[PDB]
Amino acid sequence: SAVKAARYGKDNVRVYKVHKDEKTGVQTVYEMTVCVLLEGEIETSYTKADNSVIVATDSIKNTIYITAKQNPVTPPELFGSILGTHFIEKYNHIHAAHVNIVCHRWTRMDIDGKPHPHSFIRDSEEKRNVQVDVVEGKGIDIKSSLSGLTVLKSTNSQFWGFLRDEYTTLKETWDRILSTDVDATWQWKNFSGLQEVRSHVPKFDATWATAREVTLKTFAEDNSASVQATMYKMAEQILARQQLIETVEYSLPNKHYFEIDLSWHKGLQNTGKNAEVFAPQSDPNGLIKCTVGRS
Amino acid sequence: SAVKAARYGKDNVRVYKVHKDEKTGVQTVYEMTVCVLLEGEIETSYTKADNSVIVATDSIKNTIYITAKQNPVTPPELFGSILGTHFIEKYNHIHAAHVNIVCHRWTRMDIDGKPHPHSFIRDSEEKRNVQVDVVEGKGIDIKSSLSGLTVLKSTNSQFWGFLRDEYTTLKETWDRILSTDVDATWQWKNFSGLQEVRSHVPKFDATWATAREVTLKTFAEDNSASVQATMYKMAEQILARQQLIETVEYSLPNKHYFEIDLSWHKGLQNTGKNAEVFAPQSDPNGLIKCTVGRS
Amino acid sequence: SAVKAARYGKDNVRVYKVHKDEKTGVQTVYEMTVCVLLEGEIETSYTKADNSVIVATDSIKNTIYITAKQNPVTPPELFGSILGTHFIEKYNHIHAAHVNIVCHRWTRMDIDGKPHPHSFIRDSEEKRNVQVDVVEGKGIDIKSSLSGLTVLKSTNSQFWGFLRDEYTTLKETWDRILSTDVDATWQWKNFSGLQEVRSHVPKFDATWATAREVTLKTFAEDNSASVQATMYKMAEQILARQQLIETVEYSLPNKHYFEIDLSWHKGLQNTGKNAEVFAPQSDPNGLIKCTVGRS
Amino acid sequence: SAVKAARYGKDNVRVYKVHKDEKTGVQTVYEMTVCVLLEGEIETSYTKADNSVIVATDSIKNTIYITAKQNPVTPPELFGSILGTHFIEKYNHIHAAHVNIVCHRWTRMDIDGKPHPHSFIRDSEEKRNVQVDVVEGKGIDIKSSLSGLTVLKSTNSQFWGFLRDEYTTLKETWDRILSTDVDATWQWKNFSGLQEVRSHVPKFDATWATAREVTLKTFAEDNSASVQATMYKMAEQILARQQLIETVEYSLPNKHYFEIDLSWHKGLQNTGKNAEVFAPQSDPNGLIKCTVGRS
Ligand SMILES: O=c1[nH]c(=O)c2nn[nH]c2[nH]1
Ligand SMILES: O=c1[nH]c(=O)c2nn[nH]c2[nH]1
Ligand SMILES: O=c1[nH]c(=O)c2nn[nH]c2[nH]1
Ligand SMILES: O=c1[nH]c(=O)c2nn[nH]c2[nH]1
Ligand code: NA
Ligand code: NA
Ligand code: NA
Ligand code: NA
Repeated sequence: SAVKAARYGKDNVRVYKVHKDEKTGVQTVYEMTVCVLLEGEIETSYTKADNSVIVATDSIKNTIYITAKQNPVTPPELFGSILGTHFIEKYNHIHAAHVNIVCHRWTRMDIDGKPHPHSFIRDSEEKRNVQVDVVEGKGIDIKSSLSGLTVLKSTNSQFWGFLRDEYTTLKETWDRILSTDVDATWQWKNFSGLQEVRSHVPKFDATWATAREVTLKTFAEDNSASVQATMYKMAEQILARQQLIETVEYSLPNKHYFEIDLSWHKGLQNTGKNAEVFAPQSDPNGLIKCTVGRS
Repeated sequence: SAVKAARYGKDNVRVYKVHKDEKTGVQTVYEMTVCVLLEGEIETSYTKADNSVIVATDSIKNTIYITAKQNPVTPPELFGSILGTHFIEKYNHIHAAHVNIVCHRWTRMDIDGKPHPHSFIRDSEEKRNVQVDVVEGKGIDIKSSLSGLTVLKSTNSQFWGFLRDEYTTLKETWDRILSTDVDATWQWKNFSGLQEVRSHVPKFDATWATAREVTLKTFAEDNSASVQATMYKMAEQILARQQLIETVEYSLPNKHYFEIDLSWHKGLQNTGKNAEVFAPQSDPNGLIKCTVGRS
Repeated sequence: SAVKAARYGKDNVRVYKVHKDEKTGVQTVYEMTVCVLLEGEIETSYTKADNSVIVATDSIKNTIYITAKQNPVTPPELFGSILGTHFIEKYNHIHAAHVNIVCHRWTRMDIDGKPHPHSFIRDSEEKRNVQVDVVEGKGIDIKSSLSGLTVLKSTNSQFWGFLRDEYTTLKETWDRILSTDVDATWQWKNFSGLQEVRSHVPKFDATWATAREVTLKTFAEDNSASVQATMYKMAEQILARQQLIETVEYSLPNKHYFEIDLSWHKGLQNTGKNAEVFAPQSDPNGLIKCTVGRS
Repeated sequence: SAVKAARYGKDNVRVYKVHKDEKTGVQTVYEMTVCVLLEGEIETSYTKADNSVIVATDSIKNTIYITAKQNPVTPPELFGSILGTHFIEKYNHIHAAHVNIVCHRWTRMDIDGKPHPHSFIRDSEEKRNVQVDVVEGKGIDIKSSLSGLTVLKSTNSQFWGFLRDEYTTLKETWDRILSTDVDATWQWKNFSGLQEVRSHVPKFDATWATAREVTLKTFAEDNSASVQATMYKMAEQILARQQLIETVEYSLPNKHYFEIDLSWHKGLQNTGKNAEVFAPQSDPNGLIKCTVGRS
């Protein structure tokens, strides 16, 4: 037998950082969960019990805190790139670092219509994520994403004209509820190294904001023919607004809300035009994916 | 042996309702999870296999949907009171209904700075809940609550002057992070029946809003001496603003964020005044509770 | 306003302890999650910011580890009683301790049909729990429980003869699936203090084992007329086998598995006698509770 | 823009099937959660709102139940292969099916030392999974796995001789706790189609059993030099025992249990040789992966 692939590191490293503006007194907080996995010339730790090649996962944890102390942690694309580059430059035998960061929302509180200097609220479990792969000799690959954005529209969704055969019971519809949890990823063109990532720093937050805005607007305004057709519209727009993106991927559950026939009870009318009370279904759910790139 | 207490019913009943304003085209959605448990003269179902006394839990489920179809579902205090009263009036041998409702957030989307007629976002997993106990001959008891409100302040929290003995290692501090998930419950004075609950309908949303506002403002503005002292301030204010409330209960975890000493690494300064990077602790956590009533 | 009730302490304290038999080399592990909440003369911490009355929750955490170091951690009824008694005896102004312990399964591995001296498997998320309330002057109240015991029988469950009215759609049945997660609690007669708890030590594990055995046997062998009737049979037997128990409480979800009509597809027969494939329902679920005591 | 990749289908389809032996009266239950995603000539559903190419996800759900009604559901490798082949043969324009199945444990109860004909217990949340990719013209690729197997050994684990530099604080150790949740996957050689999968049917359960046995024995018996070295030993053995496997992949968290220094309290000795009480750490955790194939 032979080691065909190997990677190891530290997962679920929770990190908080505060920035204090001495002039204004305003404080800003960042909280993330970080995972770093390394690859390189480490096969002998598996095959020969040679621990000399192992940078201990505990040390990886220390390095994350030290790096957060000495560098900005925002945008996460930059922090992840710094963190990954560290490992491949510091250790001769480590040739790739894989850094995943999940950013948690701490949104500044408004009290009496003014932003509070040091108090924050978690408004939703929506996340902003990055995956950064730093590979010696092959630059920096960054996939940015948002996830956990849960939305619902109560009308202006349709689904008709699908294939019908002996396995089909679903009725065509011209008015249904559509609800999903959005997972959207945009993949950046490969960067040559940290200097290049640094040069594009302002684009990271801007492109996240654009992705979020396009998602919300398109969902709200499209008279949707299907989840497939609506998601494609979103992806198309994001690619149009940022030329440094190569592909956009969406993965969307179709979280079903079923009509409830109540006609058995006193002829009560609760279907079609008369539908008011629905039963949200926890499972199963549709799952629709697409990756859109440039012609 | 003897049956000392018994209750049975249906849990985890997910319900969605939409309201459509025909004049304006605006739609408003409500989504809840409902639990209804009944008590009464039902001992024989346990002791003698006498199912004749059982209103089937499946029927309870049907009744929830039917009741939602024929009545407003907001405020939840009113809906719960209608639902519970139904069971004790319909069935001679059922003498108490216990209704728990969890309300899920569907917040109307703003697109291009205007509120959208039919699109919604789940902004946070914060819930508004009610517990309604309808007891034949003893009126309607309602406990209203908010839960899952997660907040953090980065300074203006202290903790010093606590008891110190041979079990104590905690250092006194004049500046720490304070973060919690707020669970706040206000218990209404007993209501004589549905007519009385109906008479106070506007107070339900108003008091929820007040509880939320007082919680957020006090947390943000109190230079906190402890979780105990800050929570008492919140409870005191709520009782002052609504005379129909008898008690207010808060249950607050103290979600710890620990300093990380980095001095072992190149004398790096990250404690006390120099603390910037912290380690959020998943467990253990402090848990502090209090119930405040009137003198 | 006035403090009507208050309690505070440390939740989610994870503890592991190992015992090493030097003679045989056999090691035995225990893992628990502990919560300790105190009550007493502590109102001034809430009302006047008087921290002098506060035994810090961090100190409570230390005390749990120290107590585990110096005492047996099994049975949990004994450990909880020691832990709670500590607080009320050590601190003059603390008058009640509330100790909750969840015990996690670490079951010794059998390798090649022999028990391994130091390797363990988590066989299921079933828990053994205790709630111990130690109140100055009022002795020690102990509620023991098992939870998370998930079972299913594929036949020998019935449900017919329930009330039928205009809210009823459920068909009577003489053969259905029954599946539940068992939560069973037995409440001990009040103990005067630690000496008395110590005197009954062997009864704790024995009664847990009996409760578990009676639950499993009755579930498997009863041709069940309802969840109500079957659970009563369980409770009756436990009370008969241990005279130091005052009440037994069961709380049982009815986790529904629905028939799937497939007759629309090529007349395929999958209902009643021909039912083979079913759809497990995640929600809603029935919830049935009962507390049984002595005549 | 252009569609670069697309797949869609139904996730979280819960399925139960019962088998009844009429001769013996013995019943056997199977419960699974199934996900089916299709690929093929479906781009126009995204780009042109052409639903004619869509086999509705609701129909996919129906097909899963129908297929379960007419075929054995065990071993899951066979069921997944039947299910996937169905889609690529039935629909001209569908060219790949991706089937994921998670199998839930229902273990027959022993009552009074005899196996019960129709009662079952969920002994642990360990799963047996399959991923089956059926691609028109390219046969059937099957990855089988076990997951959620949680184990702990209290001694006979070491970790010393790792790299030490200015980022390192971890002390070398010759005796520590090792605990993990095992995720192990074995990838079968490509199969030409259903006939070939059918021919190897007995190997599927046998190889699952072997993987499980080798995992447990090696974990229990290896005086482990590291997680890396122990996992390699497991993978090597599995490959040796089944020639139709091409690679074995393990992904193992290192779930840390920390010593607790109690010397501050009355000189209490709880570290090194004297360590008895430990603090299980929920996060962070090491994460170690490896893929082993043939020379
Ligand atoms: O088994 C281990 N492998 C590792 O890579 C490691 N790093 N810290 N502790 C460790 N333990
Ligand atoms: O065992 C049962 N008890 C009940 O109360 C019930 N209601 N519907 N189905 C039921 N099954
Ligand atoms: O606000 C706090 N209250 C307490 O009771 C406590 N105990 N430790 N830290 C604490 N912080
Ligand atoms: O938007 C949808 N896309 C689909 O593929 C589908 N299948 N059933 N319902 C559906 N809705
Ligand atoms: Na390198
Ligand atoms: Na009544
Ligand atoms: Na006392
Ligand atoms: Na095909």
